[PDB]
Amino acid sequence: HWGYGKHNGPEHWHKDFPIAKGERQSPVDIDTHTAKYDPSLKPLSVSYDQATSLRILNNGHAFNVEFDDSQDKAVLKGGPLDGTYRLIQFHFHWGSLDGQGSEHTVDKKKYAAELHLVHWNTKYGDFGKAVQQPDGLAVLGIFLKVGSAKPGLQKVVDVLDSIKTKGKSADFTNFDPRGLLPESLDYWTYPGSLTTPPLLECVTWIVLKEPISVSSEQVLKFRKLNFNGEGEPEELMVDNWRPAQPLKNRQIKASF
Ligand SMILES: NS(=O)(=O)c1cc([C@@]2(O)NC(=O)c3ccccc32)ccc1Cl
Ligand SMILES: [Hg+2]
Ligand SMILES: [Zn+2]
Repeated sequence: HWGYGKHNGPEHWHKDFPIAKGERQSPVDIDTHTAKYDPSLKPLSVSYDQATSLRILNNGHAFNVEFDDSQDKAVLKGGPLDGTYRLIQFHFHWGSLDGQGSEHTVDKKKYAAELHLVHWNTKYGDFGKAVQQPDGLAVLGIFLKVGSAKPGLQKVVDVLDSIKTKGKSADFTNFDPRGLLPESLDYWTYPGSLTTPPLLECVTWIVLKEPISVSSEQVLKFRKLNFNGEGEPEELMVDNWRPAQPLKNRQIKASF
């Protein structure tokens, strides 16, 4: 099935998922000089105080930190969004080297990694129904650079040992996603898609301008994870990013 290797990677995906060459695919390059400040954007509201994490899962592509979404507890609203979007999970994309790893790029600059916090529109009852809608999802994207350690990431880093291979999960309750955010919520926004198959075009993207910094040894442990399942030959989980896709005269708006 789909992956990131030579034979199952990003430009193989279109065969099972034709929407890969669609009109609103993600990620994209953010050309800072082409992005326009948008006055009609309301303030962005990230409310993660009541967030209820449950478990961490190696799903063979990345690792997901999953949340209880059966009540309004961790919600994104405002900015380009209408209504309320509930946090369901977060995950990262990263590289084999510090000079690559992010999915979005800024004036063609690649960051060492990218975090995705995934939320679904409550008017649709659940995630499965929301991903059938043009405004079903909202993803908050955050860039990672190598420098100083990110304290609020270490609990994730420390548990990666327990989920080294595909299908492994561990209890991961009481994780606070607020410790992953940069200071500024200045962002770019554009309509787009999931960046993994089925690549559904249901996402309002909100990509923060300010990167978070993580330590060399934090990213190194991401790179010790496995794409393979237990008892299989070791395939290091690295370079699990899709490259930038055609903008196709969508407009990228700046909040700033
Ligand atoms: N990379 S991503 O943030 O666009 C994203 C990835 C996923 C996914 O790769 N992570 C999953 O666990 C999953 C399950 C079914 C389909 C797709 C996925 C889900 C939603 C989103 Cl918004
Ligand atoms: Hg959709
Ligand atoms: Zn993602």
